[PDB]
Amino acid sequence: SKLKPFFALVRRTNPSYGKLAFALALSVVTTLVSLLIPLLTKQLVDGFSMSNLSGTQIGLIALVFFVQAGLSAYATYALNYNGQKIISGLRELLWKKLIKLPVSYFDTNASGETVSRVTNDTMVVKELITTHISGFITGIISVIGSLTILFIMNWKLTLLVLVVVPLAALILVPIGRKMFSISRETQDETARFTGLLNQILPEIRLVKASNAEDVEYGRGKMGISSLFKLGVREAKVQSLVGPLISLVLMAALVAVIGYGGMQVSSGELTAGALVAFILYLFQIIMPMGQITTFFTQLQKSIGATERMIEILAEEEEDTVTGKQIENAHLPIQLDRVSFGYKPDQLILKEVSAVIEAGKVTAIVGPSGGGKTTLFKLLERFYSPTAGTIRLGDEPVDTYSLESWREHIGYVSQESPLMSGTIRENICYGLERDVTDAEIEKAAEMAYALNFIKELPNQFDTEVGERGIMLSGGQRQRIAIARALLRNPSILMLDAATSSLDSQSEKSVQQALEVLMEGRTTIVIAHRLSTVVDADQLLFVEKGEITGRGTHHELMASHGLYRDFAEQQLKMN
Amino acid sequence: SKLKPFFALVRRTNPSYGKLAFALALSVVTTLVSLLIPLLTKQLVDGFSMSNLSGTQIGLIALVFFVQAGLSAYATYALNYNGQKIISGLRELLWKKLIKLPVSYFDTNASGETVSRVTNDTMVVKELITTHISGFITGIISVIGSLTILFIMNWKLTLLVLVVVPLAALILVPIGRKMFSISRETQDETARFTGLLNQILPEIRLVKASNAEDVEYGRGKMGISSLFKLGVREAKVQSLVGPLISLVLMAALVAVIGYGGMQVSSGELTAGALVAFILYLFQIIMPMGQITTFFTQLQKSIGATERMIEILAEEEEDTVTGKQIENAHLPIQLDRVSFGYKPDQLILKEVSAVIEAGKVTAIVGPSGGGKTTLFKLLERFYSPTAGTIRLGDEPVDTYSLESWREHIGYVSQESPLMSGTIRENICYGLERDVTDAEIEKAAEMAYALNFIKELPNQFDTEVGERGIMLSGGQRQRIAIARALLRNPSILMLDAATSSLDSQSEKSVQQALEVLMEGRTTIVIAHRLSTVVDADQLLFVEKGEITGRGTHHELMASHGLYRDFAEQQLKMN
Ligand SMILES: CCNc1cc2oc3c/c(=[NH+]\CC)c(C)cc-3c(-c3ccccc3C(=O)OCC)c2cc1C
Ligand SMILES: CCNc1cc2oc3c/c(=[NH+]\CC)c(C)cc-3c(-c3ccccc3C(=O)OCC)c2cc1C
Repeated sequence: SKLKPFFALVRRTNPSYGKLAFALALSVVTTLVSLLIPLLTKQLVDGFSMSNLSGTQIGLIALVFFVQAGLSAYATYALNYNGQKIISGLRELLWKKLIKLPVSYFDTNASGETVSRVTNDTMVVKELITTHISGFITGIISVIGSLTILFIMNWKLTLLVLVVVPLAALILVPIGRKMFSISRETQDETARFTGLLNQILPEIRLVKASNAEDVEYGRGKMGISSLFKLGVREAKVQSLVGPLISLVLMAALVAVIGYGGMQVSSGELTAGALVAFILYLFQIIMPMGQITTFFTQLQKSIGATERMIEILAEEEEDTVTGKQIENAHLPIQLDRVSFGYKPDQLILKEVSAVIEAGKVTAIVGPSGGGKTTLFKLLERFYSPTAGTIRLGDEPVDTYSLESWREHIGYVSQESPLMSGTIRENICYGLERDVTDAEIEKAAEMAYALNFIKELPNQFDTEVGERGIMLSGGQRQRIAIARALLRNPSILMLDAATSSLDSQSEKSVQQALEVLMEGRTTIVIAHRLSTVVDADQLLFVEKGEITGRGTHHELMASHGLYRDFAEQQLKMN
Repeated sequence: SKLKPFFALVRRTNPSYGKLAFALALSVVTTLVSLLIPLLTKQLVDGFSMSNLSGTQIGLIALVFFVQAGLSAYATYALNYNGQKIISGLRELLWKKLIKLPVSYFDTNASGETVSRVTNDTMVVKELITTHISGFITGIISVIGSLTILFIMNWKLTLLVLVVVPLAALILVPIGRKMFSISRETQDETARFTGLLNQILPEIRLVKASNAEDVEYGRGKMGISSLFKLGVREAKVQSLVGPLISLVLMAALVAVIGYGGMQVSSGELTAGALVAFILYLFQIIMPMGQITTFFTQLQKSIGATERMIEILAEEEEDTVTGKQIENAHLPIQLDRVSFGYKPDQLILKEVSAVIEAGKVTAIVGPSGGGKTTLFKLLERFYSPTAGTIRLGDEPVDTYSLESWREHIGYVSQESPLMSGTIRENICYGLERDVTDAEIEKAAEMAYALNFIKELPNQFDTEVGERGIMLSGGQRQRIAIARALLRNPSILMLDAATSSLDSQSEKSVQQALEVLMEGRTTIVIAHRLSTVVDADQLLFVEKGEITGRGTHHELMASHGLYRDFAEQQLKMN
């Protein structure tokens, strides 16, 4: 069950799989030749001892084996590179699916966290696929072969005591656990004392007023004395362990080395044998813990793998957006409409409205954000849970999500910017038309970007790594230029009367209206200052609509009932 | 030399000198004995080796020296215990004066920092005194003696190559540095890629509106391909270093072991000499990093010492207060009051006020540099600098703060239940009389204390762990009970009345005012339903009282500009 989804998504980066069949095999010989490296080492060492100034043939074969082992270690670069290619392909597919995935996923699952999950969970899978698989294979092969060559290397002479040495060292483990437990006790008491002081200290005011200094100091003294009387036991245990570990670690070593010297070395063990023995020890003890590291990394990477496959299993926007082409220029009306994050838990309910072409329209409702979902519905972002959008025969579903979107267009208010790419930032949402110079006509039709025409002279200047350093007016001018360059004129603007103290807004108001005059557009606002200009208003409630009429009757009934009271709170 | 300032606070508690001398003498004994241990190990090993029936005397001497070394390592407990004692003394003195410090220390130096210093700067001094001093001494002694006995035990032959091997590690080290640098490059590129696409993604709204996600995928592709093309260089350089470092290590080990083999095979170096050699090798290689850790920990801890000695300065607050006793039931005046943290940094300008002996008095005005600081200045938390508090011939400025606080009571809006049982919470300010079963006798009339006065346990209630077992609004009743038990005289209450909706405030106010029927009180009462019972008011304009008079006509005169509308707004 573990490896099935893992391979199911790894196979997506298919074409390099055969390469693995090389590298893994190139790994295996790397291990197997490794298994024989100490042996030749022996044949080299005793080669000097038995035959001083040894012959050329054994030297040549030793050299060719060494270069073979080194070149195989280099060829492990092939494994690492294949892993890197797999990771890059996986992450590229992940990014593609994430970008073209429904925005519906984003607002509910902490996109500022999935952003880091991509990189972290890809790095863990990288670590699984690059060195941990080879690590486990080489570890099992190394331990088995090393133990076998050890058996061959002595008639059950020093391996038995060698293996018994950890059996004797088992005595060390309970004392280490006792150390860990009492150290945790010290940490807990330190935390308790720190918490006691942190709690009792800001009350210095009260305790001083009460003139109860002595009781305060007594509580502190009790705490500190408790800490001291626990640290004393810490010291006792440490003093007892010190010799009890150092002596055993020295005794095991002296026992093994003395038994090797006196007995075995007298009759059987050559120096070239002992060097290969040490090499085998250093080659067996080193990779052994790597199997446990492999197991835990494999578990974690399997979890990351489930996360990734969950991410990829969510694609729907592609076939949805590739639909009938349109030409827009039709008034927009909503019949009974409902919406919610869940099919039966609804944020919007039983709402309907009408918006004639050319007439500017605005939306006002509760400050909690109820109007937001309706706005997103008007610009056809979330598919309506229930209801229909009035058009000619209401075909709103069959239209492409690029086409209708690009004819209707979009602009925003609440500080979207990009850093040091001003002209390309203008060209950001453009259809593929480079428009090298003619965009100047847009730059002058902005009616406010003219004031900032010095920046087009630099044409690229950077204001900050995150872009926000350019003031809100600059971004508003850039946005209105974008809107001009997108379509002749169709617009919706967000959060018009929710910030900027109405001042800079008005400074760019002069820029926008004279360009959007006599054109269908929708505006989101919380205050009446700009919406009462010439605009048809829609009064919204908690997931409900009641306001109908253009300005005056809607005011005199609902504003007199609701909107006047709330807008009087925003006078200051 | 900084050691004299360090010992100046170290010697502030001084029972440790004799135990220090004993412990360090035992420590140097441990060092010398451990230095001579490997010779005894050699003698024991050789006696087991050269003779099959090693005499009981040699083994007995080995055992007795082993027991001596173990017992001396045990005696290092004396050093550790002495260190714990000196730490406890240091921390106890630090607390004893810290709790005595003026409030002006705490309102400027924060609460959490101080306690963090108390724990961490003490722990580092413990690490300095307990282990690291002995560590450095034993390290230098061990390295010198081990090198000497390496010179003498074996000829220069083995030692020269043994030391040249680290000189051969000059081949290893720069490539490790190259690894570290390129790995840091990989980390930086990962951070850059994460930051770029983290900036990109939340604009999903705008880009999907612009349906230009193709450019987005292009940017993602460029970034991801850059990361891949740097990771490939990472992998290449890693695969180059691997075999090189492995080969150098194998060569060093094979060279040293082979040379030893010819030595044994040829003659000076005996097996016991070899085990002594190995033991010395480990014994010298352990503390070489320990001395560096000593140096860095000492460098860190000197700053701790400076912080500690900085703490041990300002004991004046509760030392200057042992002056004079008084009855203190007289009306009070304030003259020429213009105060602040520093003469340059003024928080108040020249003001004067009068408060009577039997009626209610409150202070009202803006928060910023207003009511609050004058309230603290009246409660003697901040010492007088240029103004006078008149209780006669300015006697309060010369009277004891103990007496003044004995004749005063303090209750607060925050009302935090201090740690401990409700018994000590109620009798906190009056430890001088035990009041076993008469604490409650004067608390019944409290119209809101009765809500908890039926408590069956009636004493077992405590803070728990954060003070939530009884409500903060209930802690108001506990505090008023404390006040009625303690103070038969003048009282102050702190209350940001434009907070907590005041719904329960009257529910407790109805009690506190009634039980203070004839006691002078000063309160923060800027809200409407609290100035009503305030009688005389003190109106702050900006760090200044611009009017002194009775409740109603005073707000009538002061609301000609601001008070009326502001207070009608506050009640919302
Ligand atoms: C037998 C060969 N193996 C060892 C021999 C050792 O001898 C040591 C002698 C010393 N001089 C005598 C005072 C001191 C100061 C520390 C020693 C340490 C040591 C150093 C730092 C931290 C812990 C220890 C440690 O584990 O020591 C055990 C008490 C040590 C460690 C090992 C592995
Ligand atoms: C083919 C299986 N995979 C490996 C096999 C390895 O074999 C090694 C043998 C050695 N001697 C025998 C001649 C030495 C000295 C280092 C070795 C390293 C090694 C090299 C540099 C840094 C750390 C290590 C390392 O693994 O040490 C971890 C403690 C090593 C590393 C890997 C991945």
